[PDB]
Amino acid sequence: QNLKSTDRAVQQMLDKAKREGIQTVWDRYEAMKPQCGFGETGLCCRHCLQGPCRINPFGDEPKVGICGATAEVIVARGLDRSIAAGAAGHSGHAKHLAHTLKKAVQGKAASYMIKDRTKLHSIAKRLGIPTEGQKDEDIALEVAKAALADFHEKDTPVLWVTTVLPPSRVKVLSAHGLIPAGIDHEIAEIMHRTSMGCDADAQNLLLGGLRCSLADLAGCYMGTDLADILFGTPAPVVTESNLGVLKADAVNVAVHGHNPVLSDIIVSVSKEMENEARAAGATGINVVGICDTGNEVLMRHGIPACTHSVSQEMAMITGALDAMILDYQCIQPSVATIAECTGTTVITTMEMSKITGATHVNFAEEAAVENAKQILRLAIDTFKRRKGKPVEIPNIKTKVVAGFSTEAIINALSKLNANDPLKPLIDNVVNGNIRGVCLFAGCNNVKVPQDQNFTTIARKLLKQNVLVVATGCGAGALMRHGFMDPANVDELCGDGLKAVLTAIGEANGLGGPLPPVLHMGSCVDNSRAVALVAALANRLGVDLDRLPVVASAAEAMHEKAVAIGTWAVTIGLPTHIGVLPPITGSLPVTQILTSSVKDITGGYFIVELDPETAADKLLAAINERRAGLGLPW
Amino acid sequence: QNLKSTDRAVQQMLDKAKREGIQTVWDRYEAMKPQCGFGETGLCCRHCLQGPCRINPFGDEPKVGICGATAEVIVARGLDRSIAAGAAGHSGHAKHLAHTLKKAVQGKAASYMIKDRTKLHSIAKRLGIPTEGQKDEDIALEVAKAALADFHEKDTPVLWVTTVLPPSRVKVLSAHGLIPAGIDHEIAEIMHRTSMGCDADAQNLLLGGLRCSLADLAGCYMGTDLADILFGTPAPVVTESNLGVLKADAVNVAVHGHNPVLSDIIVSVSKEMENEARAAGATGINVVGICDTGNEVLMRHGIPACTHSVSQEMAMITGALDAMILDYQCIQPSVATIAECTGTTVITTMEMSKITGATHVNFAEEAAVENAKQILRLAIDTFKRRKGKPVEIPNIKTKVVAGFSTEAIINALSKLNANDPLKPLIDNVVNGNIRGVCLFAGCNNVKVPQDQNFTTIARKLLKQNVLVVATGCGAGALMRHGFMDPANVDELCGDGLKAVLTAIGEANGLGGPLPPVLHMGSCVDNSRAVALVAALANRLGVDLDRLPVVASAAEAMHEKAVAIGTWAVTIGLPTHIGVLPPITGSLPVTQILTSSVKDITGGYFIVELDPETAADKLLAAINERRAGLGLPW
Ligand code: SF4
Ligand code: SF4
Ligand code: SF4
Ligand code: SF4
Ligand code: FES
Ligand code: FES
Repeated sequence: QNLKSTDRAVQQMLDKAKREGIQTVWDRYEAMKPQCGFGETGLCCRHCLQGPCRINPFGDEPKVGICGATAEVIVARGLDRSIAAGAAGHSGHAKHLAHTLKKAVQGKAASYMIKDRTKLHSIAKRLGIPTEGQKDEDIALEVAKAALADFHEKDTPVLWVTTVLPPSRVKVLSAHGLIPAGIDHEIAEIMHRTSMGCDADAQNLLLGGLRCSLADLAGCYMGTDLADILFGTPAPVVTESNLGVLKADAVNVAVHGHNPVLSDIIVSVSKEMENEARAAGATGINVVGICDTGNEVLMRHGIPACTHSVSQEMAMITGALDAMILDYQCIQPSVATIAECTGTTVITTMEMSKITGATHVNFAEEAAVENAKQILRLAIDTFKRRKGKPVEIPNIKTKVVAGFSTEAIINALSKLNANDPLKPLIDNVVNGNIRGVCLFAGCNNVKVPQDQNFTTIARKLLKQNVLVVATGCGAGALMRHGFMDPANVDELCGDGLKAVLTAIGEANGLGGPLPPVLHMGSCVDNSRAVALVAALANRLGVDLDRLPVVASAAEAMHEKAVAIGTWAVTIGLPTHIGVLPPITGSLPVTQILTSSVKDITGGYFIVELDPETAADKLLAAINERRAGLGLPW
Repeated sequence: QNLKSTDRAVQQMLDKAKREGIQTVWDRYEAMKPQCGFGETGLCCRHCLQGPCRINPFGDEPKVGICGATAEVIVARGLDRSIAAGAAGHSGHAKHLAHTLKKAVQGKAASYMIKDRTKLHSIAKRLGIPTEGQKDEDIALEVAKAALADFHEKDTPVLWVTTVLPPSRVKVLSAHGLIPAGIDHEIAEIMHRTSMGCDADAQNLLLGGLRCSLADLAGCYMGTDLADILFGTPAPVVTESNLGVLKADAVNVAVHGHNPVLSDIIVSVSKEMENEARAAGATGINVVGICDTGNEVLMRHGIPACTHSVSQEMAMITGALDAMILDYQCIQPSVATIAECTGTTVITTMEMSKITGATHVNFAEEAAVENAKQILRLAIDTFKRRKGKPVEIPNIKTKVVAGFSTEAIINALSKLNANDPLKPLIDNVVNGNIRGVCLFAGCNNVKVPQDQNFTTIARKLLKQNVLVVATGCGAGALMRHGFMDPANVDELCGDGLKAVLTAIGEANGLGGPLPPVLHMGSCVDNSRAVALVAALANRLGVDLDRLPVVASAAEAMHEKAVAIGTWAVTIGLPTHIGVLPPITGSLPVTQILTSSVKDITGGYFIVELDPETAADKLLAAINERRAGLGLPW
């Protein structure tokens, strides 16, 4: 089982699933091997009904698509569509929060409100919305309207790109025609240009892809901004992770998916219904997180994280998961089938994200609290049905310190320098105590033993004094293996990094260091890392492609992860991906994405499936940036 | 060669290509066989990097996607993305015309103007834009702004859906949640809901697809509306089609793609540069059409149609094609390679549609006439380079009567009844002289001997007194085989249909009948057929699903054709498709699309690859509608 997952709680549940004859994601993977090499290399096209077309990576015919589409066109078009689909997911998330804020401040959804006025005003100021002498609800209405306006063409470009990056970077991107005109506009234009008989030049196609990836960045940043207004900007928090946070005697309710509009209300209402759960025989309601909705409520409320990503079915296999409340994205639809075996009540809530065999509850912002109670009562009913059923919850959990929004990091740093809080970080980059910064992002992937790349790479970087930040299931992987427990600083961190984490931690009244890895939140909260990196660039007077900052999507899976990787490259970062994207069938496209794009944006992809090799390559990328600044390394 | 194309001019050029060693679309098809059956059935998914996933149509594992996606989810998600891509192509076309009109009336593009004020005012009235006492340029500005507004969410739904269908049909669609909220909004929501871990219920997925297909309908109707304002509403016209319209002694310039913003200016400017072409040794400039841009200038200017779709390379093989001026969509990228062999100058003009090895000319509305001259001079230069080269132009062409916009058809009918012009058509439906109406639409497809399904099906329907209208490459197929020549009415038409075409033709001062098939224009001009059918419904007091009207995408290829077929079903029409769409891997999805959707929208797909069988099925569908109205059949 350790070839499937390095998580020991997951290994225990894989044995239980095998005993009980419950098919898992890993079983369905094994049943799929060997996978189609045309698809794995990207040399397959189904963009019209003359297909499917494929191209042999090597050898004889077929060499070209039926319409004349070359390998480099086919690969570029497929990649572009994956970027657009990722952008659409982050677009939809942000759009649904923008409508939630608009409803809140127009008096249409009283369960929602402006919880962070400070953030609201700073966003309004960044966008040029006047605040002085205005009511909050009117400022927020203007912010929500500006968010919705970024989805379409208007007299300005996408402001959640142009107002969040340094002017020098916007200038570079503008010179190459890469600034998005509208978020959904770019998604549609990708789908158009990649349809049959349209764009057929790899470089032109890929520039469109870079531009659409910035539409994805805008959706991420908009999503974080609006979620923080509505639900609070995260601050440091301490909780736990892994399956051991389930409690046999409680109603265990997992929030799963991505959008907190739903999950954040569940958290509040669950506290109300504690007595009603005790009436049913439970100790209370135990809300736990799966995937990124779980990260959202972990970051804001300290809700413990149950599991992530590839191992999500394992929470159910314990027998103790009474409900799984879903919104959208990264939900294995197998959960609806597995629930028949495990007793779990799987509940969908979004009109455009239903699963055959799952109970659907039509959530509406206008009735959020009512819907939450309907949902939690189904969960209580399910708990009662397992009175006296044995469960097997692995007694495995880790301590997780998290909540490191960029505002939190700046505040923590300000304890070392009150009016120049970035300077202490830059000082230690310059003197070598911090070699650089690495953002771990993205998913787990059944092709990679779960968490293996994240932890292998992270260990090597931390020993080399790299400051490591993480989001999404990269944060999930690191938290479930102790990387967010400050007790592990001595073991994991080089001396210089330990010194820095210790100084900051002690200066914030903690008696101990910051954790080895800083949890910056969900996948949309990769935007928080952008905010931090752009602020560092501005403080140093350079563009992002001169900073010793890298990213690693070490076990990427979702189209969203491809979009995030592509905009990391586009804003100037060396960007590792630890799974093969479907590009290796075209050497010209691979060359553009791993080399020549350097001369456009300064970033570049690092495709490397061996994690020890990937870490050496990330260190070389960091150290090249150090040398470019004239620093020792 | 007659197994590849039933067009004798195409057969002649296939022999020339074979002699000269020039690879064609049919050669690349043969090199691709046998094609992947997982893709052909729709049982392949590449929506995340855990894939590719495939499902055996029958037999043993794999039975399910790695994430748990069933066959019916995989098939529905792939179909939805094809609909969204089609919508994006028609979206982009309409959007680029909306920007062209806005620029024209804001004084920014003087080569463009309001050519049809009548149409402008009728559109403004349909949309509720006030006209009385307003300047045309201000009315048009409001129309252009309303067009752009339909791409995003606002306080109204998509008006180019809700104002173009009868209220009863809008009510049916609204009750099922199928009215689009915004064109690019729906495209993005499709890409979101079909991404990994989101929508996983076939019925829910397919309802999203129906809704996105209405976004496509809106793009089509908007495109026709704006093109008519800018370039004139078509009226009856007589010209010719097939390769014989090329002239060895002229500068032969093909306009190819879809958007007339470009091609319509080429047509005007080409007339200016006649003397400049004679200076170079030519008789003049001979503009000819390929694909739908060719239909646009055929319908409005009588520009002869050279070829269509699958056979586009053959125009080049003659050796006489001096230039091919491209915008976007349905352009085989092979043309850029073939030009090295044939001497043709292939010119791209749109930023998002480039082809490696083709000359790019950055067309801008603001400089349209300048760009046109730059482009036509490259063509003249190319003509000079083939002084004394032998060419082989097949001496094959047909006479084409076309220009049957819905306004034209109504006007023609008004010669038989001035204040009730639809009544004479309905009278002859009722008395049986017209059995019903069939719209042929869509592409050719290399899998089907070119034109074979269109002509086989059309012959059977015409003998059964069906009124046949056609658009796109369905019109192209029928025109190249004589179906738009009134000389062929006696041979092709049943007695009742002949009587009706003759009465209308003679009453319009023609001495002869209308042609056997009425050419209603380009693929976006399928919207014209909707206008006609909706007017018939309104005049009869019934919804479209009670009318004896059917559609046939008899040789479908492009994602746009899938979108058109799906919205034909959604507005209530029995809709034949003569190529296999990638649905047969899921019986539940096939059952929904060919049967149970009847109970939602009243329309349904008819999947039938045998054209004689398809014609019998279309006749049965028509006759069922007749019986439902209590008519004999
Ligand atoms: S777009 Fe070209 S390569 Fe793709 S399926 Fe169609 S013919 Fe084949
Ligand atoms: S990291 Fe990937 S699997 Fe995890 S929640 Fe984000 S997109 Fe989904
Ligand atoms: S979305 Fe599911 S079925 Fe599709 S490639 Fe990913 S794991 Fe396979
Ligand atoms: S009918 Fe098809 S091939 Fe022809 S121009 Fe329209 S979408 Fe293209
Ligand atoms: S041939 Fe396998 S992914 Fe298309
Ligand atoms: S396995 Fe051939 S289309 Fe994917």
